[PDB]
Amino acid sequence: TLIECGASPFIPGFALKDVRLENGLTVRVAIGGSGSPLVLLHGHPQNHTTWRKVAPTLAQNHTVILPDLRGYGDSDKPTSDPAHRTYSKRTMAQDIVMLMDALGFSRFAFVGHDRGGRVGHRLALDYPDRVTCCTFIDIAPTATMYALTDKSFATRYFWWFFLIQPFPLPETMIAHDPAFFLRKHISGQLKIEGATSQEAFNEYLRCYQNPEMIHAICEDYRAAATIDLDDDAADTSARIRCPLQLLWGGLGTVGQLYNVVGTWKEKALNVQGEALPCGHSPQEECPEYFIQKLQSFLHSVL
Amino acid sequence: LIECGASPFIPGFALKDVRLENGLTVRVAIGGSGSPLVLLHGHPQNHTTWRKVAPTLAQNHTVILPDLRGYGDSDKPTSDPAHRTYSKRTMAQDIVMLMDALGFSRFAFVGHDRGGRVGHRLALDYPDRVTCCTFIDIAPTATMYALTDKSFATRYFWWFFLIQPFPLPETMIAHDPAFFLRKHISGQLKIEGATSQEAFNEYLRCYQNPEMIHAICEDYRAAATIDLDDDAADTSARIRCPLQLLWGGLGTVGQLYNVVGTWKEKALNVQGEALPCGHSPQEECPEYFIQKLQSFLHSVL
Ligand SMILES: [Ca+2]
Ligand SMILES: [Ca+2]
Ligand SMILES: [Ca+2]
Ligand SMILES: [Cl-]
Repeated sequence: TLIECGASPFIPGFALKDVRLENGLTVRVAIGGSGSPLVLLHGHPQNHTTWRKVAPTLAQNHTVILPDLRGYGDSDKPTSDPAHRTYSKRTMAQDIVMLMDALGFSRFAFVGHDRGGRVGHRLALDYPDRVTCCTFIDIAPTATMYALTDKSFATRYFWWFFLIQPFPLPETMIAHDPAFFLRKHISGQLKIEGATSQEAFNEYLRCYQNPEMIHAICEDYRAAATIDLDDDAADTSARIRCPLQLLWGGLGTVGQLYNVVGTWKEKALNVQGEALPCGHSPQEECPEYFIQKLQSFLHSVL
Repeated sequence: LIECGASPFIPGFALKDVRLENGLTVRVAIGGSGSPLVLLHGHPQNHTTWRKVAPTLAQNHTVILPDLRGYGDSDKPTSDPAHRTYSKRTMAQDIVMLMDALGFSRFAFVGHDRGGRVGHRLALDYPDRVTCCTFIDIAPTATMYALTDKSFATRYFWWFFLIQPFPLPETMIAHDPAFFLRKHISGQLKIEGATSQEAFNEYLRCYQNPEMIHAICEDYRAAATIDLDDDAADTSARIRCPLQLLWGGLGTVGQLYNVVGTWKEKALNVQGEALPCGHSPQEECPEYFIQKLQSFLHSVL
């Protein structure tokens, strides 16, 4: 089913909808434009408004679909399970093809940022015929990150060891001052004169202040250290079939620590990538440069 | 020395503030008679962690229980940007200075947690002053950071949280000091109830001071930075005095390393065993801790 929730107050030309999937979950989505389907999927601690600066341009040549991850934004936030399956990337990925089935699309182009990229990686493996191409933003594979855990990794990515502690520790810490934690996750990501306005920060905060999101976020991270790694090892011999593009911040953390394109070679057939003049979020920090790079890739995929 | 009255938790012991040569003042509990035996606590306790074993040990020794700088009721001086102020070299200097001021020469040493990391540096910087060492539930700092892997960073996540740049961890702990103390103590102990509510209350009295929370962080930052430099600068050196390792079979350090093995690479004369407890045998299984320490001190002294 589709319920219409008015126009997007943040992204001109896009309509907000609540879509009920066959797995009984309801997701919040913003849709705009016309043409071949393009899904842009946000990460943590954002929601789909992270695409507000690029989405309208992209909508000129595509039907742009901006979902809120389960547990995030305004999508449902189901209570979880002890193995964290409910927030595994496999379940998240399944949410994405079921949404597409519900909007009537068959094959689609996919772009994913932060958590959204991890969902995408699993999406491209579980449903290789559905995805025409992939663009993963500012991430190296989940299994690779944890496998290379060293003093330096654990220091620079300390949340990857804090957000995974057993319930309710991280949930309790964050709840002490949600805005403070959000600032760390956002001002650490940018650090280049105001890529996130007070209005956009308030919108992300509005969502982040819901303890149900706080918990989903921790379950997502817990899954990434457990069930997601089980799933990723079970089919480690498999490779992403569609063309893959990596876009990452030359001044972000992952770009300063690893050869980004190099981390995706064993995981995919045809790969390519480049560093952008920003930190963690090129769609917010250097939108115009981001669009150009995404357009070239999308239009090159036959 | 300035008398502060009888200890309210350790029968027969007196509390004192002692002013060292480096201008610092440390709180110390002293009881007993005989040769000096230093027992140095770690994080997030104070010298009261030794309340269960100290009076028994006081029968044959003059037992000295300092609060590390930055902890308990000792001074908590302003730190420096390199973290040298809370480095294990400096902390060790406080100890030898404390002994000079109490008039003692050579002494026996025991260190738990941060206290044992201090003793490591102590035996290396002042080999003549130490008759013997016992380190409790610790593998050397350099070995721990070097073997950093997923389960380690997960099990000992605070080694990556307390070292985040100022003022992040401090701000987070300040939101609810008692909550974060409780999680530490719960994660340390395996023998449930080894830290009574009264004992916990005494640790909380000190931990809720923001000056203590900052110093704790500085201490961990030292261990991730300047401490490792010192350890590399004399990597060929080895502890000469007899070394004993007592750790908890049921805890993290016990399950991740060959404890005795990690120390053989740092010392000439090494022994030790796992006790049926978590991180703090002096509180979780006092009788077996006393028995084990006494045989070592007797076989050596
Ligand atoms: Ca593989
Ligand atoms: Ca005390
Ligand atoms: Ca416990
Ligand atoms: Cl991520």
